[PDB]
Amino acid sequence: SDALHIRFPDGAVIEYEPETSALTVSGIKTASVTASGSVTATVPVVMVKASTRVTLDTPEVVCTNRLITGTLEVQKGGTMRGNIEHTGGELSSNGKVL
Amino acid sequence: SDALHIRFPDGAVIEYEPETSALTVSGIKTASVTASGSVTATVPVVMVKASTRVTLDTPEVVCTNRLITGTLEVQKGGTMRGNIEHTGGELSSNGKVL
Amino acid sequence: GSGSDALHIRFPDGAVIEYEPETSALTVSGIKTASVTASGSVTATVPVVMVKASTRVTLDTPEVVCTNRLITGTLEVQKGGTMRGNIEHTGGELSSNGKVL
Ligand SMILES: CCCCCCCCCCCCCCCCCCCC(=O)O[C@H](COC(=O)CCCCCCCCCCCCCC)COP(=O)(O)OCCN
Repeated sequence: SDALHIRFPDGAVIEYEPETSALTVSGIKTASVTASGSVTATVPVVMVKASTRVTLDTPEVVCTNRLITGTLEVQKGGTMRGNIEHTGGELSSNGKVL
Repeated sequence: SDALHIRFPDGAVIEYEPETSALTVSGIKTASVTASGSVTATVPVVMVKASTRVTLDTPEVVCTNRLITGTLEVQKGGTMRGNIEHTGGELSSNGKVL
Repeated sequence: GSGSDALHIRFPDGAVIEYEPETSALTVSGIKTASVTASGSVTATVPVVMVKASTRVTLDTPEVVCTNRLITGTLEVQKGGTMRGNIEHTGGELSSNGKVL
């Protein structure tokens, strides 16, 4: 083919717009992608806007460079290498400030 | 169009069901999206079930609120701001339990 | 048989949306933006997920949950947190409010 605009009876749309080179899927309830090898996205900016939660259910999540978070909870321990600088509050272990 | 059930000769299927508003992609080995600008997903729940690994290969991963993990490995240092509460084990640095 | 359908769309901007049954590869290329908007959930189930983003990946959500291990190059925690279990620091200095501990 050379065009893609599908509008479904529930109001969902799957479309590709060449004028702005924009692929859109909208108005759906669920999507599920099952693959036996890999799923890859290669693009400068990825935005995941999830009003409930993003779950990465995997043995390993790897962030290759920087990871920034508002708050952190580590449930079962870990390791830190390099310089770790804490500021702007109290660092405590088993109820004892350091 | 207004319907979608594509059944490929390798057993893969791409389909949309408007009564449940469900988009399904199944039976594939790999998927990839390559874009020059951005990829966005807007949905309350994002679920990634990756039996080997999820890699976020990027200068920066930003979690805008809370991040929860089982275990943590920081390879090249970092900064922590605010109150940091350690409990339920030993916090050690360069071999010494604080 | 398993099916006889095909998917190969080449658009005037050079984008391609196709499925290649020879390698079972679904490919979208040559686009500028993609967006998926859903009211319930999106699931991907696959051994390997690779997100190769030369600027940034933002997870704009109340909570990101990594069910097992999280590995990062550097870490920046902006507004506090909790760490449970054994935490081992090596290979540098852990400093709090200016004091090397
Ligand atoms: C935490 C972040 C990391 C994990 C989550 C993000 C992962 C990012 C990478 C995802 C890669 C999977 C998606 C591959 C491309 C799918 C879309 C191309 C296929 C396509 O448009 O086919 C049309 C039907 O719609 C379709 O086939 C629509 C299928 C859409 C599948 C994707 C559903 C959402 C899954 C989550 C990933 C989405 C990321 C954003 C793209 C064909 O139409 P036709 O044959 O009738 O045309 C003929 C004329 N009419």
